[PDB]
Amino acid sequence: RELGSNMVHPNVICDGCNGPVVGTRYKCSVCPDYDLCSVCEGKGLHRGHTKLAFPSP
Ligand SMILES: [Zn+2]
Ligand SMILES: [Zn+2]
Repeated sequence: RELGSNMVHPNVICDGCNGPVVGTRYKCSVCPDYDLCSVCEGKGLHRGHTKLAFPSP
């Protein structure tokens, strides 16, 4: 796998773990305001809605 981005996405909070979103941001494409950090996405949270991957802010 290619070494991903590693920047903080400012003013984005992970709805999974309430942490910062560092690296890729996974924004749900169905929910109006739902995001996962790559750690929570990796854990399989919010499975059932397609998310969009934003590597960088
Ligand atoms: Zn998280
Ligand atoms: Zn959703």
